[PDB]
Amino acid sequence: FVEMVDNLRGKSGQGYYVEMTVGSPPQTLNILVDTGSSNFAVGAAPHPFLHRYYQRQLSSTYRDLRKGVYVPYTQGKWEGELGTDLVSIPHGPNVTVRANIAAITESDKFFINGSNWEGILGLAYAEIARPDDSLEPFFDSLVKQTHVPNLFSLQLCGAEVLASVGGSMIIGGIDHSLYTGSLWYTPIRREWYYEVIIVRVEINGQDLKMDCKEYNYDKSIVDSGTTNLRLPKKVFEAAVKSIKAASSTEKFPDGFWLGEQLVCWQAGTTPWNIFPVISLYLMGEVTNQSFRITILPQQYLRPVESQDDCYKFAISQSSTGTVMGAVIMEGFYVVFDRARKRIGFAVSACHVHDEFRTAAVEGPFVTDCGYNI
Ligand SMILES: NC1=N[C@@]2(c3cccc(-c4cncnc4)c3)CCOC[C@H]2O1
Repeated sequence: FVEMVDNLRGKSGQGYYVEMTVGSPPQTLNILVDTGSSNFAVGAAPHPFLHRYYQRQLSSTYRDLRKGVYVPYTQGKWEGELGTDLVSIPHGPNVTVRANIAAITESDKFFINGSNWEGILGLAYAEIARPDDSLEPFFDSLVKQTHVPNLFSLQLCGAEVLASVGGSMIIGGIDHSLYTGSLWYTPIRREWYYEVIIVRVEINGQDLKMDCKEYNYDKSIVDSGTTNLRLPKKVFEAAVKSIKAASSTEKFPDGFWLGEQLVCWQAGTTPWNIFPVISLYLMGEVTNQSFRITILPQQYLRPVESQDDCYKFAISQSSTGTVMGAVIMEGFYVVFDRARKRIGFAVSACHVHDEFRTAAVEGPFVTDCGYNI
């Protein structure tokens, strides 16, 4: 898997992208790696924030599906025209796929200024594809058309201009050089999003003591296309209360806790130790078991932007369930084992750790929590 190592790049807070080619001759595009959606969609017309876009008429292998697609999100939306074309990942498997492509012709608040990506690779399941589940997602096509095993893994690494980030998307396998210690698996509850179950949450060793249905109200997902850890209202408020208490030695503005305002310290003086660790316990493959992933402030305080180190609080409130976003995934090696309907976590080769604490994956812990039906 050596050629796939460090095949991801991005700007802090703006997603991780992989280089892809579309069409014949190949058109090079940077594509957001998104485990939270299921469409492959690319800019296909000029936009103020696009360096370049997919030009269908320049591809000898383009086929029009003669069907429109409209995709609204909570914030932002796009519309496009469906077709198929040949797609490759130059620093991926040595294969070429005929994939569905939504050619984006109009959009609002979708593309991001400076993100350096021109489209989105939805790696989740057909159930949440638009216009409906008959539009085969990219990974499904990849597996069907080639002999690539039905599994991929993500090693997202943490970090004027926004800090550059890097990582690896290993398609078709597990690269043992990218993690240390044991890989722990949590079941994929249903194949739509990458839905999982959280059974317990601790802040600095202290149980939040909530009925575990609260942690998965109305779902919990693993989402590389969301920056933050997003928590349901009740869980969010309890989490913030606890983090405040642990770091009470210092006082921060309200807008900070709201994930809006920055907090800055003299370069290199960031008081990491006043911020507590967060442990999320994920359901194990065995019914009464769980394992925990422990995240550090170095993950949930996200760097932004001279001689000041500034951060945003990368935990925020959700009304659509828990989202384990990029700041959670960072420093873990995360295996999306579609074949065995499970997601693996291990401590990443690029995990964060200071003198006293480290990101960890530990189990088992032994003791219903699923919410949506
Ligand atoms: N997962 C996900 N993908 C979505 C999305 C769309 C556009 C940009 C980004 C993004 C921005 N900034 C950092 N990362 C990603 C994420 C679309 C599907 O659901 C809503 C969003 O959440």
